[PDB]
Amino acid sequence: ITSRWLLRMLPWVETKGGAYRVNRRLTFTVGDGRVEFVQDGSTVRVIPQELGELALLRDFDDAEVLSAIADRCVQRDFRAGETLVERGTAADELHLIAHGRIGQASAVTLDVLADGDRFGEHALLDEDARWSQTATAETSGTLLTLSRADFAAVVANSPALRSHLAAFTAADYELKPREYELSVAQTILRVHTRVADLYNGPMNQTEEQLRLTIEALRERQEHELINNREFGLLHNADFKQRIQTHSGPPTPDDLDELLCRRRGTKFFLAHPRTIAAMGREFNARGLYPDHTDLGGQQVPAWRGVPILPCGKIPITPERTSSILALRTGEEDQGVIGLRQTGLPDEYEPGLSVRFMNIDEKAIISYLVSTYYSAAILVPDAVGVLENVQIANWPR
Amino acid sequence: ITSRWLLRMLPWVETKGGAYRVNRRLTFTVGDGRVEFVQDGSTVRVIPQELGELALLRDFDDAEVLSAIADRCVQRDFRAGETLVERGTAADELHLIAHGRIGQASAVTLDVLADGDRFGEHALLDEDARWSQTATAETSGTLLTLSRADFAAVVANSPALRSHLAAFTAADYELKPREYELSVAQTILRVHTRVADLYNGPMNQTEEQLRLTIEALRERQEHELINNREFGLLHNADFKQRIQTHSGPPTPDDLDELLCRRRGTKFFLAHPRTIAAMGREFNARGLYPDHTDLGGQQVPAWRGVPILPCGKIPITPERTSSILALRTGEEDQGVIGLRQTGLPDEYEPGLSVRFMNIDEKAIISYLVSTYYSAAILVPDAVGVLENVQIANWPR
Amino acid sequence: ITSRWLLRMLPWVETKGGAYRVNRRLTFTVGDGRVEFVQDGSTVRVIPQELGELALLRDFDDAEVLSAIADRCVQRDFRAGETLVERGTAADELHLIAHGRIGQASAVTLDVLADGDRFGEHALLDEDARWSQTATAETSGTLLTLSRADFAAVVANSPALRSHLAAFTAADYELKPREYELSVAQTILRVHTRVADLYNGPMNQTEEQLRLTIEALRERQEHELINNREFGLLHNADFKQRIQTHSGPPTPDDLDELLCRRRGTKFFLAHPRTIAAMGREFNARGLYPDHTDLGGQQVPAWRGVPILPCGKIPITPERTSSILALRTGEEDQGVIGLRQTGLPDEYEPGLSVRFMNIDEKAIISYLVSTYYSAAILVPDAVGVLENVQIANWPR
Ligand SMILES: [Ca+2]
Ligand SMILES: [Ca+2]
Ligand SMILES: [Ca+2]
Repeated sequence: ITSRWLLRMLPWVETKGGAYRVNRRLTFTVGDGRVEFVQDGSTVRVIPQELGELALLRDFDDAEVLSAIADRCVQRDFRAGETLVERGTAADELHLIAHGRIGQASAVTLDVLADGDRFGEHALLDEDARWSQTATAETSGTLLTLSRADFAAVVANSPALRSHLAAFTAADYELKPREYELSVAQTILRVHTRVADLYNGPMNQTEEQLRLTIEALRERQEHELINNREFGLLHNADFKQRIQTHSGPPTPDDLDELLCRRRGTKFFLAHPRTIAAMGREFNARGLYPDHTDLGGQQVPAWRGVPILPCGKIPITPERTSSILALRTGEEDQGVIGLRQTGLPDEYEPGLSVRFMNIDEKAIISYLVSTYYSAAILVPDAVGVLENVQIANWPR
Repeated sequence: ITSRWLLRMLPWVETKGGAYRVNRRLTFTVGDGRVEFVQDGSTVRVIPQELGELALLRDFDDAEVLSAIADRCVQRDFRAGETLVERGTAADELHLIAHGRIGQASAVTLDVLADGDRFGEHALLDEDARWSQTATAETSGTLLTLSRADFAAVVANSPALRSHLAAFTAADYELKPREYELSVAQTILRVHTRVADLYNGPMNQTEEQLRLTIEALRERQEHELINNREFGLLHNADFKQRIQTHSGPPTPDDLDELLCRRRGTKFFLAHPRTIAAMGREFNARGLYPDHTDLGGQQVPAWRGVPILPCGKIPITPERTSSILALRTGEEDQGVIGLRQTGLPDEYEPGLSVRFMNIDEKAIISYLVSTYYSAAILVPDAVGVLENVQIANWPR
Repeated sequence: ITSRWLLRMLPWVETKGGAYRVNRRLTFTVGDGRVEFVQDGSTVRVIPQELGELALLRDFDDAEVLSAIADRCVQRDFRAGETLVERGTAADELHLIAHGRIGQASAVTLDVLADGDRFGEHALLDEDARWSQTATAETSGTLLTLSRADFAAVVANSPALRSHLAAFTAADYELKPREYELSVAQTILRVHTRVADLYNGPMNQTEEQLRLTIEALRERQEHELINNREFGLLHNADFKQRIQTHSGPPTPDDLDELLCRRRGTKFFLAHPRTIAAMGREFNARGLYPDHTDLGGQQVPAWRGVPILPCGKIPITPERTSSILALRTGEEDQGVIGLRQTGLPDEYEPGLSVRFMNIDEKAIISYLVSTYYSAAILVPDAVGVLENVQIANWPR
């Protein structure tokens, strides 16, 4: 029953056969100290060529072997404040950081590793390796793990790798298409036969129940478009596009930085609590931003970019939310809504209601279905500002 | 997916109420040493008047008693090489041969009994009777059995029979209509709702699955028309029309004999292996038969009668098949296809596809049904050449 | 300059994007003593489920493990008369026969293994295994090999396989699409500038050279359609459809058998020497087959099926050829010719001639290109009669 801004702002394109294909270019250079990954929503995997940045694997350029080694790592997720390794415990895993920041405290907090960093190199070769620093995850993120035993097995598999390891001991174009499959929001509406036979003259309680069902389906559509793992702007956004606040509250400097990272930003999406926090920051700074009109409707904006409320963005127990800056379009590579119309029996252009059966208890069943998905044409189309403290007040 | 010659050659007539009636005349004369039977597909029963050929029942002409005695016999089937009775074992059954040939070897192979023969007469009267010959079934067939105890019970039932038996101890017209009931080929097609909602623009996978279902139904129709027991040309063919090969391979003399037994033969039906064997025999004899055109299609023929391949004719493990010679028509008494059109919801003139229900798992069910049967107006419309050796090669 | 029957008889269909897709159903049942394979032209691979017919692998039904084991076998080809294994040599390989016949002579010729047979079971488990029979390949064919070491490695990889092996020691539907890529026949025509400037009034020697080039390209097209390994009727034909002659000369019984295996055969393709041998056999048998008219052209035929000469079918040094029986069509699943028209610069509907450059020596270069391929919709569309002795004369 709430306002659905993402549904009415994202353009909808018609897929054929319930599938879509997006061609991805992944530019990456070796030697720069950062490992680049391939991300498919929430599932991530290291680029096989990038894997060569590791010294113990430098100058090895057999595509088969690198691909196998890349395939044998395991993805793990860590929450804020969770301890991953502890000082004193023997080291047996190589950790490649894909997202988040992790502060390492030695026996003296050395520094904080971030996206593209590695720790655990020496643990791979010798069995005497011991963790001398404690890594505490300051921010939630992902991390790839390469076990010593698996790499040893791969070494015992390829003779070329043995010889290269024994000898050492003494812009790249990568095309890989991404396939999007239409997800379904489905439900069963059970209407008693009496309610369909009698209550049908001045208003249809069947039609009113169907409208309520459609509204619930649309709310689920928005919640999935925001929070789903395979597709979904919160999770299926490039790791480089996700920024951290300088101080924690959503100061206007953070909004300027969020607008810096991409061209032609269309709008901001944030929780209403987050919008209140941004307004508090604006009042503290003493500036009054203008409001712009979209569709004959006035809306708060920053630098002319409208800020739209979305209640489906989660609020963490620590009262920290996130802000999304995103451009929409097909001619300009942005975010599109994949949706198939022309269904066999449409109550609405995107909907399909079909009579299922009548039970022995005289209850008619209807199947209400809609098919939807989201596509991001280029990586630099959605930026996310994370860990935004929304419970800060002037003191 | 194979060619269906029987479906496209048999004329189809429309039955009313799903039933058909065929009037049968069964001419039979007494005293000629052969017992005539009434055959309804695979179920056979002795004519009550013919039962009088037995000496111990000669001159008894009470219709009630003869009908009762005829009703109290049991039909049994025997395969090739199976031993039915053994020398030394006491005789307690009267056996009337309805089909097949059985060679009797005494203590010296006496002869071979055939259709209409009887053995076990004396076993009926006295209890001292003992089998002095071993009957080995050279060919598969049927056989009626009259037990001594049942006949004794019938004797103890009718006073007239007692007096006639005590005294002895010191062209007929029979009309009996045959009723044909339409059989059904039915199936359930389960199509997922997603496959019906999305995959429907450039080609319908629902329609393609329906076409595959229809093809499977047609294949089952042919297999039943050939091999079914109630109706079906292989089994519902007159015992006099079934011939045995003189040598075992399908020599052209056998085809001439098969064409001799009936007037206006329409075509031959045989397995493709059988057609290859016939071609081998033709090449061995040195004659090259002509080919005739039906429906603008050239086809091998013998004496101008086309020979059509049918893969539904079974091949026995001994590599022996059968050939069918049959005439089709309604104005000329032959073989007709009973089929009812004008169904409530027809995808095809003979078909009926109806939506059944949608399951809780969002699977749509369709019921695909067709109604069919076969009728043989006169006994001399289908002839069968049996035990045709199809694995014979020149040496 | 010769007659090109295959070019003018095969229907040509237009592919989109230079690629075609054929959906294959591979029905196979386990326990019947024959292993079924998947064939892609000349490359063959064992079905993973069929691999379970081996006792030492019976009841193991892990799809991953079976797929891995199937992937780790090696395909080998053997010619007629070549010895593969010898008596006395230690056994270290499991051999699965995919095509051809191999006679095994023990210390006494035991028998002849054929397609779907296996020999070398016990060699897999123990290292004491020794070949006690000599296998001589009577006919050319293929053979899959499974080494003992590879299977042992797979066992050491999967814990489930170890447990199943330790315990033992104490119709299936498989869909897999086939992709056809258009092959190219290309050439460069070098015409001197003087020949293009002067010899152009009454006849164009440039155009005459182009016609000769086109004829050579068409001859190469036919030779590839017949003899190519990836596609090509001689090699890309089902192993079950390939038959062996009963005696060696192409007797009419062999032609009858070749017509038996498939429905609606369109024509025969054979070398003119093979056609002469068939005519000699016909004269010896004393039968004179009729001739039929296609396209207003009379042609020899057998059972009404025209026999077309093709000089591109190889003749072996032993003077043995092969005969092809094949049906053509798209509505009836047969053999189609994949070809793309509408090229950017067409001299002919299927051709493309493009000016390349003019050399410093004043020689104009032209690029003449054509794109073609062959598709076989169903396995039972091409049958091959092999090892046909064509040098047999009456004596
Ligand atoms: Ca790099
Ligand atoms: Ca009689
Ligand atoms: Ca099998």
